[PDB]
Amino acid sequence: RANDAPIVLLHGFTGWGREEMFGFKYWGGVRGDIEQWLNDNGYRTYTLAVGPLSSNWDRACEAYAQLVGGTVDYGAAHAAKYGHARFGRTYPGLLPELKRGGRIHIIAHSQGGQTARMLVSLLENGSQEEREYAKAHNVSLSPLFEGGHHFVLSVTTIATPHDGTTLVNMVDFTDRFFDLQKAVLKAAAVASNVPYTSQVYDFKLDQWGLRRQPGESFDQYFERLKRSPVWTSTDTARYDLSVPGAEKLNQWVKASPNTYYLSFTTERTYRGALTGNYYPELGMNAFSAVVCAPFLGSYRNATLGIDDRWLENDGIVNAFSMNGPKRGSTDRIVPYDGTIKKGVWNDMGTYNVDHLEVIGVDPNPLFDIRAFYLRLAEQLASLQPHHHHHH
Ligand SMILES: [Ca+2]
Ligand SMILES: [Zn+2]
Repeated sequence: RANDAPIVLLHGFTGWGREEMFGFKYWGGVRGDIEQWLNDNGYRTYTLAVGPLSSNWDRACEAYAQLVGGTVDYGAAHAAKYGHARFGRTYPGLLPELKRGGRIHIIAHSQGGQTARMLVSLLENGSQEEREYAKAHNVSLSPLFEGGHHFVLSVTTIATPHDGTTLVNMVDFTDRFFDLQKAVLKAAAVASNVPYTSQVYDFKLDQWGLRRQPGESFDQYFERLKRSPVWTSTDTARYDLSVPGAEKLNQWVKASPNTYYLSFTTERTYRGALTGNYYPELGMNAFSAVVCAPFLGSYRNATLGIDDRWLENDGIVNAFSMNGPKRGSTDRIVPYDGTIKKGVWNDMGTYNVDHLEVIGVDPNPLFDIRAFYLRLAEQLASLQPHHHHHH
């Protein structure tokens, strides 16, 4: 054990806190409690809960406050640009040890990988636009926009759309994306057509002033959100998920030299000989197989620059986008050679598991989910702080 840094878990465009969904864990799902497994095995682990539909920016600012403590500061420039609130939620802070000198391992799934990368980028370099807007308007500035923070020892991404996902290119993506949200609710044994008085799934849309109202089901609430700024704006997950939006993110969110990066690619498809398309394997979650996989595995776009390397997928995200950011990115990606390197993406390999199977939300008995994360946890613990040249 070369380091003692705690592990922090980060969801994507779906995800909730440990107390949400009647205890049903995002990290573990039907398989159990991943955070508990790691803690029980001697790996200190925590779980972050941010806005699933929110932008990676807004998610980064939420994560920062959720880590060190305080009220979420979205930045005056950003808030003015997108028309949402500058200040959001207040958090007690999961790890006050960060401000006294500590580090963390961030393990991220799906869109979470974008959020971790951005969080690292803002912590290290801040936002120049935020700093200049502050001096020019005489408004205050969050420390997150100053740079100089070294909170993150490593970032691991699992099934992450670093170059985006072609899923957003479906003609009925708006209806199907929220059908996916209802599918995840279903997996937690939560009905989507029921007006729960208890809030089960908090989307944390405080900055937009959006929330589920009394007498309103998730079906009705989703219909509102589609017409809401968290779906029709660019300050959204919807945009960051897209190939053009992800490329834009890559152009300013770069790999820190002081931080280790690991990527895990997922796949759950087979190649059709005559078409060259990719089709959902036996076992893939019912939703992705029926609705999403056929599009992901057959859709091509010359203009957008999508050829047949993008067709292999895990039901939600294209596998070609997973090893690390490439579209509009200067980051390097190397295949794992037994040694883990700093400031570069370590391609840990491709795993035959779908997008929801890998976090246990969808079942897969042939997949030892407990071993996967325990093996990952010891790898992060083995990470040397300092490195030094040798033959
Ligand atoms: Ca399955
Ligand atoms: Zn925003």
